[PDB]
Amino acid sequence: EQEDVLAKELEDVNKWGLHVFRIAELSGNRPLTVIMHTIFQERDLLKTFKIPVDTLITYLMTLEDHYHADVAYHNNIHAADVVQSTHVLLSTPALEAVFTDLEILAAIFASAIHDVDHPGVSNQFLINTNSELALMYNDSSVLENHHLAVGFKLLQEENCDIFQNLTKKQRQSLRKMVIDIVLATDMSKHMNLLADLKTMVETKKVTVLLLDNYSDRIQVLQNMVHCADLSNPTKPLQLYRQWTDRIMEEFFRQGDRERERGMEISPMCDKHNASVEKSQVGFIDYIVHPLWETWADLVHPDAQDILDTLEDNREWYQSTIP
Ligand SMILES: CCn1nc(-c2ccccc2)c(C(C)=O)c(Nc2ccc(C(=O)O)cc2)c1=O
Ligand SMILES: [Mg+2]
Ligand SMILES: [Zn+2]
Repeated sequence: EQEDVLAKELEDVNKWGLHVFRIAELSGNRPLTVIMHTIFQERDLLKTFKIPVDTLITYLMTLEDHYHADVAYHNNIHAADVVQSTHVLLSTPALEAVFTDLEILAAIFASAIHDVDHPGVSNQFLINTNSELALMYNDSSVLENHHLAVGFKLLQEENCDIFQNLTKKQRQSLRKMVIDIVLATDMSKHMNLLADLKTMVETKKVTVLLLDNYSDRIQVLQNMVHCADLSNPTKPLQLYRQWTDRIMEEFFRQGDRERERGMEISPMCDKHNASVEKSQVGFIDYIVHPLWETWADLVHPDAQDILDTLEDNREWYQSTIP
């Protein structure tokens, strides 16, 4: 009877503001797994890419296992969330039939792994602490590079290769795409990504959106997953505040070590100069709203509803200030 109620909630997989935490619990902490499975089913991807179902579950389960249950934000639930968000984003009327099946798969898949094996501290933290990871990747997109490496390496476990029936050309192309996307989730590439998104809205054409070259398509996709990645101030409030509590719990833990090692405690990593609300408003006025406002223009007027809520949410966090 608890698979019934989970089935009931999964009917919302096409809606923005899906109850993803309820889904987490109602599935035995298998949100990324059930949610990926429902999306592939809904989009017919198993049939299109001849992915055996046995193979699909194994893989998602192993992937999901490689999210850390003990980091509050960058876990399987967040992974589940971005995935589902990108999926809805994919479906916006203004993108109808712009993207191939294989382009679609990359964006969903990449969303699925974009933070796999995240340790719960930031790139900058890992660079500062001369960490084993940061030494590996020469201080450059340290974590993103990592999530990709892990996401790809898992395909190699017994009965995990969900790409086995793609052609060689298909595999090359999807590998590149997934790499180009996950790497674009590095928060220091934000300003440049967005500036590029702004030129594209500046010189866009319609028919529905028109793009005739890899580099225009991959950009849109990268920004789409960036949006999904940075999509939680745009969900209904009860959801977004839980996400805040969480990332904040993760940061405070970082700064407990940042203050412990004795570096200068990051900005907004100090549980004693917590300005949580002030920091969402700022995060929205300078990062999230500029971003979404822009995406909403590319797909005018499909994202209108998402942008409204965003502004209801901000106007709420502000109400909590003085
Ligand atoms: C709950 C919503 N929220 N809030 C903040 C936010 C928090 C405090 C101050 C300023 C911003 C952040 C941040 C810090 O950027 C969110 N997401 C992130 C995305 C990417 C990275 C990254 O290291 O690559 C980190 C976090 C976020 O989801
Ligand atoms: Mg990330
Ligand atoms: Zn993320």
